[PDB]
Amino acid sequence: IPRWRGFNLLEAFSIKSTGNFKEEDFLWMAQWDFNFVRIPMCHLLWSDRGNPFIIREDFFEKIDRVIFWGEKYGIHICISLHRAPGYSVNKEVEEKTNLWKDETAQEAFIHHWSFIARRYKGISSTHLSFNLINEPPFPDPQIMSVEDHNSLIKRTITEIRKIDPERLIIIDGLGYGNIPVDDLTIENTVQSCRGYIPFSVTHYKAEWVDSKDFPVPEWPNGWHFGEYWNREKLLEHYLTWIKLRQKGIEVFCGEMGAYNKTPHDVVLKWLEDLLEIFKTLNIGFALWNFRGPFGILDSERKDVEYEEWYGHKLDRKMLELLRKY
Repeated sequence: IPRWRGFNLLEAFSIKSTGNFKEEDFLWMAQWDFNFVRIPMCHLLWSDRGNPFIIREDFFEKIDRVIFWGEKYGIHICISLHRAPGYSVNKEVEEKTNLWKDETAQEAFIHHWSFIARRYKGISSTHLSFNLINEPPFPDPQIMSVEDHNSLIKRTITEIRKIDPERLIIIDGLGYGNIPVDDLTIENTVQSCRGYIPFSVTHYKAEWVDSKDFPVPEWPNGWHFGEYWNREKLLEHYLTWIKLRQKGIEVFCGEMGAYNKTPHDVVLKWLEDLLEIFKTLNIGFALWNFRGPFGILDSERKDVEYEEWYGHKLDRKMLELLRKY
């Protein structure tokens, strides 16, 4: 199958999301030759904080439409749990339980994946894959050991595959999607890495991370938690990732990009280096937004001369960069 190139769509991402995805997103990205979307979902949109086994199945009509649009536009759909019982990197709501340790949270997690597996059974893996959980933390036995992660992921896959043996599963790396998971030699899986290194470029002035002391963005030699990064250091990083292929595991970058307070020249210089490594290493990518601050449209950068695109504002230079690679 061809390398995945595309975007994340965020209409089911937050407790305040409506689940109303835009068919125009699919039409536009198809016309620009992209072939992939990831859909990070918040389980509280169809569940309950008190009872994690609740599923309001009508919500999934919204996701059905997305999967329908994928087939129609030639866009692979990867549906993801951005929040699940006991886990989210999103701080908008605090999980009272810890998925990585809590037996009940884990049963609820599998219960949700089982419902989804049953709903979409018989949609081929060419059209639809499952990304079980977004961005698990760094291992720390106090929260999540490597073995807590691996046992849960294996159990979950086992259940999904009892329902749908051929279902392709995407597994995020540890350390928020940055560390390859070495003991998950499971057939028909992809591990998902990240394209946010270095944070002084991609997350400069980001409100939801502790960014106050980040240095001014620069590339090369951008700063990431005390270390300086260049093209060479990126290359070595992703070269480590693709060793997973020696184990028969594919690799893909499920989120990438830079926020909208970094100067446009720094973003494009960094992005091109990254994209060039990806193309060279045959690593698929997904930009964190299509429309939005990390995206090519309506990104609200104060230093971009936007192009009019059907009433939206298009960053043509960033778009053309993506289409080149």
